Amino acid sequence: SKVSVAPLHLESAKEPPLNTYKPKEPFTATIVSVESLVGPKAPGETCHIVIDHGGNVPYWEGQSYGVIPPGENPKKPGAPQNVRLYSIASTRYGDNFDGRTGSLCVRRAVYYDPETGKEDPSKNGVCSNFLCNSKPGDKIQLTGPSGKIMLLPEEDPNATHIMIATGTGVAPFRGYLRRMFMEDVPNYRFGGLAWLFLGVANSDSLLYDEEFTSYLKQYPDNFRYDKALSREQMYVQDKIEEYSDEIFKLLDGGAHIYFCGLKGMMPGIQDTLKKVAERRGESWDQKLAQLKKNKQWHVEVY
Ligand SMILES: Cc1cc2nc3c(=O)[nH]c(=O)nc-3n(C[C@H](O)[C@H](O)[C@H](O)COP(=O)(O)OP(=O)(O)OC[C@H]3O[C@@H](n4cnc5c(N)ncnc54)[C@H](O)[C@@H]3O)c2cc1C
Ligand code: NA
Repeated sequence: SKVSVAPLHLESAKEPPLNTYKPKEPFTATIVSVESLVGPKAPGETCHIVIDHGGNVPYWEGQSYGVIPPGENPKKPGAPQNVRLYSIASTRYGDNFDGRTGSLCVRRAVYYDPETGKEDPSKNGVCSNFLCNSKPGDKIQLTGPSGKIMLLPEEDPNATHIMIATGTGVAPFRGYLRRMFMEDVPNYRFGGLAWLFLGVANSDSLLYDEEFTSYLKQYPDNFRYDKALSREQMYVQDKIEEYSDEIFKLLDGGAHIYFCGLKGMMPGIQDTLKKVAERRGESWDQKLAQLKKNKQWHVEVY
């Protein structure tokens, strides 16, 4: 049942690519598809964008692409816009299983007057709206890839990976999980435990839910999946708390734990972890220092 992927030479590099393309000479990639991931009751749109890089901008799971949106830099006359980074949401083979495309999971940044709700196109986020407004055949200026914080540690194919996402923070984990479960990668046969926790606003805001639910049926002994709906139920930290003893035992046994999404997710998580630890009679500060020393703690928030 795993999906054949090509070309297998993408497994041969011993280090991830970094800064293959730079802002002064980006790679001009082409949009394959853009689709909304969310339903009518979601508070805003999050879209899935598939980009054809032609095999010219390969990457490893957990890396980011840069995108240079069109127009002048408003702060620097006659200069290009600054790069915006996006976590790649695909495996290195991409959604067409061919090594030619990568995907992004992009939240539209829209401004609303806090009193009146009135819009202002000069205040929306440039790159996120550029991307979600894109159509097949459109060109995008791609840079990178960049980043190493979120590379998947593969030395132990039986490791445990606890993945904590809010919103678009799911992106690297979609790539991890396809590599672990979906794709036929003969040199990486995952036999550990992957546990995804996802916090979103409501059921219509869920991202890739059918995919993750399918892994529960395909790999019941290797995958777990828990959701938190803040407006319906509940934050992701409340779900960690529900499983606190299991999680703390996995951490003590060597599990990796990952956090990705908007940085506002982290204070509540740190508060919860401190309280859980205290109830167990442990110091969260001591435990976190040990997790960081042991290279178990991975955070990419923005
Ligand atoms: C490592 C990394 C990974 C990331 N991964 C993702 C990802 O997977 N998905 C994702 O969606 N994002 C991700 N981001 C965030 C992304 O890089 C962008 O910051 C985000 O998309 C907003 O960029 P933008 O160009 O749309 O908005 P910008 O044009 O940069 O505007 C920034 C914000 O300012 C607001 N604003 C602009 N004008 C005003 C004004 N006058 N008054 C009030 N508000 C105003 C905009 O509405 C917006 O909210 C990631 C960031 C990092 C660093
Ligand atoms: Na949905």
